[PDB]
Amino acid sequence: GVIINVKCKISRQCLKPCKDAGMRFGKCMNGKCHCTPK
Repeated sequence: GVIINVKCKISRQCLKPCKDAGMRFGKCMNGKCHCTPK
């Protein structure tokens, strides 16, 4: 999946730009934003 090395203080901060790009999921994991494609 498309994992971004952005500090996920919260999953919503990752998912917002991810689902807008084409990531149906966006979960904060180990410090990275795990954005699974739409």
